[PDB]
This record gives sequence, structure tokens and C-alpha cells, in this order.
Amino acid sequence: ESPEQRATRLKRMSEYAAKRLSS
Repeated sequence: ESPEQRATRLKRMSEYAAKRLSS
């Protein structure tokens, strides 16, 4: 129980990914 550190990494792909259902 510590996703706080794994947060940034969990969403370290792009600040604003292209809108899409699958992409």
C-alpha cells in the first residue's frame, strides 16, 4: 500500500496522451 511513489511512474508516459479508446 504505497502507490504514491508508483504514481509518477504509473503515468510517466505523457502529460496529455492523444484521445482514444485503445490507441
